[PDB]
Amino acid sequence: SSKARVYADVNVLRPKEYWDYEALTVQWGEQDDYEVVRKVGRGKYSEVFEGINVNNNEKCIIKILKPVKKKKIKREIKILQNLCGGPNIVKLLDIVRDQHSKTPSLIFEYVNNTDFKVLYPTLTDYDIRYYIYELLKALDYCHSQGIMHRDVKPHNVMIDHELRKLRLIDWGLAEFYHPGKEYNVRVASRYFKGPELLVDLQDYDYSLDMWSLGCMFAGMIFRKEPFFYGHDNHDQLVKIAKVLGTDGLNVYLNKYRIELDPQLEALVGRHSRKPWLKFMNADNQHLVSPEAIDFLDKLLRYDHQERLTALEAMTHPYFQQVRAAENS
Ligand SMILES: O=c1[nH]c(CN2CC[C@H](O)C2)nc2c1oc1ccc(Br)cc12
Repeated sequence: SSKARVYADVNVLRPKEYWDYEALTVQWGEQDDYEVVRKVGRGKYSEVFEGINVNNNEKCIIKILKPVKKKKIKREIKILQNLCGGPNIVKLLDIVRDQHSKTPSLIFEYVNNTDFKVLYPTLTDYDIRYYIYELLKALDYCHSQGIMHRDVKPHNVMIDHELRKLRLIDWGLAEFYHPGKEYNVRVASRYFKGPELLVDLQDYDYSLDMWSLGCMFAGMIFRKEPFFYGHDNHDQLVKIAKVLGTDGLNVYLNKYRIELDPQLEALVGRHSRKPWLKFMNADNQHLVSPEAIDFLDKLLRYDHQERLTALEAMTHPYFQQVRAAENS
């Protein structure tokens, strides 16, 4: 069946301890060491606060989890511990719990984030090259360490724009990649779901995060967020098919021997491919170079095996000034 084209044996070669997250025994820290200062975020699975570490008076972020199954939380914890220290991965600093209720908190490094809806309009052409390159560092790293993030989107990319610092967060949906394993397709967030999730191809791989990144990147260069704006999962595939065209979708489905639900097939219809330049207009013109569009094109492919890997993406000429700058 389908397999990743890179990093496919990472968890085969590492000790079982690295990936066997249910075997983790969590070493709980002192709940009292971290005080909540104010709320900064939330989602279906947590409430997030800026905090202080009372030992050293340093800022931190406190993610207070909503009731969660042991298996699920050990997965997030072990993935964070495995990736701690890697480029642009949020650092997990401690893990603590309330004694009475046993409510767990993950403690992270602090970032002064500006939400994307307010930050991304202010980014220059070069700023988008720079921040996407920094995000790619994180994704090549996690994929190289045998992990798929499975929820890449702007809400999970913290940026302190004054310091030009980026951290990829919220590993709640991340998993370890094992060849031929069939994963749950109910991952990512709708506007960023790959076609493989939307047609029920379960033997997907790191390439799923490259689709999500392409969706984010198309929203930034075209100033059209979200770029594929579906209402439900079926409509999400329709929004894609109206852009990339149904010919390529049919080639993909035939390659992997997938049949669409008859309902879905009828909704998707038949559509011509819409060239990327048709998305160009006066709000976005300052961002839409031929290098940007080439790079985007090589991420947004139906066939997950055709997409650029994160390592290839980093070497695309679109980023050549960011690389030159970073050589020093
Ligand atoms: O692991 C997290 N999760 C969330 C909450 N989620 C759900 C909303 C968004 O998708 C993200 N925030 C943070 C998480 O880690 C953080 C580290 C620093 C900062 Br600043 C914020 C966070």
